[PDB]
Amino acid sequence: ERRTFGSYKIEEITIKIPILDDGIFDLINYLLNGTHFDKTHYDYSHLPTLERDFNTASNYVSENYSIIVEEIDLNKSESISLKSPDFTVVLEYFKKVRELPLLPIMCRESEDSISEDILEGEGAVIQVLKMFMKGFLVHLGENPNSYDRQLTIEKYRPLLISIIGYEFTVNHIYYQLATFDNYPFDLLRFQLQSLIDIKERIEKDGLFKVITTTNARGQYQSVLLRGINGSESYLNLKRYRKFKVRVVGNVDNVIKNDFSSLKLDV
Amino acid sequence: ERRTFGSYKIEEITIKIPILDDGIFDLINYLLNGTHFDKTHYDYSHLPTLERDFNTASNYVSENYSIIVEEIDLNKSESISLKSPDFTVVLEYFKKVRELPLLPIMCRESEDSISEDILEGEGAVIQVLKMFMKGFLVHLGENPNSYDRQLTIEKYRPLLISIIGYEFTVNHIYYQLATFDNYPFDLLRFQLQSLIDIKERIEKDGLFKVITTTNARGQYQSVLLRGINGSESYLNLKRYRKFKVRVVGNVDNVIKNDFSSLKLDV
Amino acid sequence: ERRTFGSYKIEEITIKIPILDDGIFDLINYLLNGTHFDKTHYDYSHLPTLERDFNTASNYVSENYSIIVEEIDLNKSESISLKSPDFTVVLEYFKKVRELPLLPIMCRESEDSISEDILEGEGAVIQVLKMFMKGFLVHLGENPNSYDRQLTIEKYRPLLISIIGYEFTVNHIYYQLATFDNYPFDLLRFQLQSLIDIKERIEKDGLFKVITTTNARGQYQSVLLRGINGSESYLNLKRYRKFKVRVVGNVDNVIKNDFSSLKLDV
Amino acid sequence: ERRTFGSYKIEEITIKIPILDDGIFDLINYLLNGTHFDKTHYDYSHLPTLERDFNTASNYVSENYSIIVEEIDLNKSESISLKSPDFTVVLEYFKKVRELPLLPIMCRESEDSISEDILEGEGAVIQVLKMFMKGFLVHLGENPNSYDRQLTIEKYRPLLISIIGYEFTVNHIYYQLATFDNYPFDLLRFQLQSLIDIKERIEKDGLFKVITTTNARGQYQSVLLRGINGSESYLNLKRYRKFKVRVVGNVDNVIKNDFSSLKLDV
Repeated sequence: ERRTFGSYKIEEITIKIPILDDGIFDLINYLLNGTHFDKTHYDYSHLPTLERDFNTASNYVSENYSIIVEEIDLNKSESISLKSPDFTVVLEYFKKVRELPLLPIMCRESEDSISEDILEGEGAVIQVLKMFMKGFLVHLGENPNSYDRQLTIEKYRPLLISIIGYEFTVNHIYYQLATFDNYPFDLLRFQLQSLIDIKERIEKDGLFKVITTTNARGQYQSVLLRGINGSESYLNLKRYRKFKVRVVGNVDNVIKNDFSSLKLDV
Repeated sequence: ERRTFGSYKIEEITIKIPILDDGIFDLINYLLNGTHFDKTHYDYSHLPTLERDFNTASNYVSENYSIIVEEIDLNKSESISLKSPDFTVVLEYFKKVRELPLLPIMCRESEDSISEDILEGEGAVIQVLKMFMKGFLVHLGENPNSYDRQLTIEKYRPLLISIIGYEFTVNHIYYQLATFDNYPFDLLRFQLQSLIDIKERIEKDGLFKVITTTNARGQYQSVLLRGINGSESYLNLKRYRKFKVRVVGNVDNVIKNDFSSLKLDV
Repeated sequence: ERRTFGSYKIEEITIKIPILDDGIFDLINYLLNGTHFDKTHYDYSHLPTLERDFNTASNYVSENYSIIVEEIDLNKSESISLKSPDFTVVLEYFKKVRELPLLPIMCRESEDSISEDILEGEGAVIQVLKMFMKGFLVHLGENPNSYDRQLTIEKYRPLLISIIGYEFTVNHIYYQLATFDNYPFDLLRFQLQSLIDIKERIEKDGLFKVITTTNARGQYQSVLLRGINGSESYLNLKRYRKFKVRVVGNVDNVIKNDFSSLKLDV
Repeated sequence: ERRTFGSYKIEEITIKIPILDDGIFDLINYLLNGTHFDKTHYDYSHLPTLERDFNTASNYVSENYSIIVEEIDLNKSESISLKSPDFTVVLEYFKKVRELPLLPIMCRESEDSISEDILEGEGAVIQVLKMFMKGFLVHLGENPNSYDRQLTIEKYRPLLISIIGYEFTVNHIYYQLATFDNYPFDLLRFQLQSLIDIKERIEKDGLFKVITTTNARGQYQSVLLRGINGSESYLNLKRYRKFKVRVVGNVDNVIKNDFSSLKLDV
């Protein structure tokens, strides 16, 4: 049941709306367990250390997830969610509700205080997700679709955000890619090339803005990304699911048969 | 937009029930206009005179349909329907309701009184539909499906009925095929072979029974086919439709592009 | 209130749909108590040791059921259910929810470690159910019905599965019988004979497949039987009930009377 | 599709209420057409001239019905209804509403003015219906039912009324039978014998009463029968229908087969 890495899938519904399969839910869940690429749902020549870095990040995410797995009840669905710009995962577990900030880059006054092995773990993680996005876009170019003009990249925004955030906290392409989550596929397929210009000054002084609302019952902090267009965007949650693939097998071994052989009457 | 002759198609719906595309509605409609196989929605080596007999029958059905087309109003949907055993088509036309018995074989006391050219027209028609069913079943054998165990032949019953009716009014396979409209596909795919045994006596004395109910508002005649199992079946209407294929085109000319070529950052 | 062994019954409902009576719910319940054939709801000449093996299996199932009966509360309906391929029963009990795997054949690394008396108990059980199915099919042949073309064998699939599973873990007929749970009655009545052909190679390497879905809240294992058609099928639950027969007695002793005897006026 | 004369049938419905089939709707409809007993839905030794008188009455009713059939439109369901004590039938006919008093005995000041052939026609009719009721009751005695205690004779009241009306206008049994339309079947089956006593005086002075209500929009006449109990009853309409028997045939010719003959594995 393998599939190419960085993939997407397209599903039909009608009473003919299409929907996208992410390639995200599975990646997160695999990273939870430290599963290695060999025993994964996933021809990667131009992907150096794809399994190598992949498994390193799998391991790193595995212990990090275990860090909060310890407190979890045995008894206490799965609706994983992500938040920009520290790129935090969100989980729940019921009887029959926590988070973990995988890549906190908002504020880190421990540049040398944080050990270098941990730093390498994050660097592997970000490399994995970045070239993951690269594979996703090359896959986009590979096999187009009727519905290429029907949906947008909007899912993948925060990952690009984390990309450029690290880049500045160590580009134009990934930046402007993030700039328009509403941007459509076949568009990129046509004009991926010249998307280059703000030039220096709106990002020399912080890539993003932070504003907190004193809602008198809490302090709703919020991040406002800044785009090459010279604009801003609210960062927002996007809870995920994963479609429950049904249990159908395959015709694979069915014995096809001839009919002229049978003495059909005429 | 060609397709193989005698074809079927499989469509998914969910809130994953499959549905069948007949290869019947289109055939009837084509036969209405006398359209020739060249300009039809349809690799036919083992199908002798397929286009030849096909177009002969197209012509014959075209005039026959015109016989009642004349009375039709300009102004006065399409929900074509069929009745066994004289294999009659049923039409309607509204402002914004008739029939024609294509192959009346119940009673014909004009064996030589009916002209031989008309007889040849019907013989071409029945040959066309018979080898049509042959193509349908060979197509069944060709490409199986997950859903081969989910539906039955029930649509095609009356055609087989007409087949054997002509045969007797000039076999075991087509007969027993008709005998169980509820019969499933992949079943036939497995045990098409030995379906041979009633032996002579229930069909020497008429293949079918006729019973009329004096409903005091009419005389509902009805035909009761007799099957190799030694049983009977009510013959019933089955109104047809045809799914309205949407207007989507194709990725056909889309320019796929490379990505390692673009100076992606890493 | 006796009935023939391996029986079935047919019931009408309308606002004229028929329904089947299994001969399964009762068999299971009888086997629960170790009840002997004499004091059962059940002319068995061709059924050697029918009561003998029947009562042996009744005893074996009785202790096996008692094995989990012990934990049951006094206070804590009946909706018995079965699962292939280890052929497990499923029970519940409420105040006003367990199982037992009668014939676990999926994995048994105790071929000589399991005592021979237990093995004989299972062998008696499987013999009982197998010739039970034999009686069911001979009964099918005996008295046909209007509705023989209206339903399928689908209920009895897992039992046949267990049959062939034991056979391989010690045939074509019972195998192919299982292969199409959707297979219709009067069909079998006609073509029971030649249903023989995969030939060796798809079953030399395991009769079935096992696939588990890591649903992130559990590990849904599932079994995928392989059929002579060269295909697969999901194994599925089928919860049972039993119709509550009403309390009507009989005209049995009613005194029929003459009327010409009474001095009717004319 | 024959059945015994004067018959009844019992049908089940549940969400196990039984319903009765009359043997009345059919009799009326047959009498409408003058159909003869040979070509009717109907072992009559104790029924002298059953077909003879039956066909005489069939003829008489046929012309009488034709008397009003003449005015009927071609275009202008069937819900035949009956009224005591002149025992009048009630019909309707729509595009997609009359009556006829078969046996007017309320007032006839033409005792010799009415021709004797017409009189013989009515006498045949009344004999037919009377011994019809006789057959119905002997059939009741013949085959009892679980539901014999669930319904009453109420349908057949007016016919008995006409019987005794003629008798007086030329008994105890048929009289008292009519007296309690609510009377139950198996009751009669037990105590048919001694139902004999008003003695002369309430019927010497008219068997019935007539009362008309001047409803200021019409004159609703009504008849009030008098019973051996010394009581009265309103005479009332009872519109009829007839259940639409479905089109199912028969297993009649099905080939039952052996199973020990087939080389079943064990």
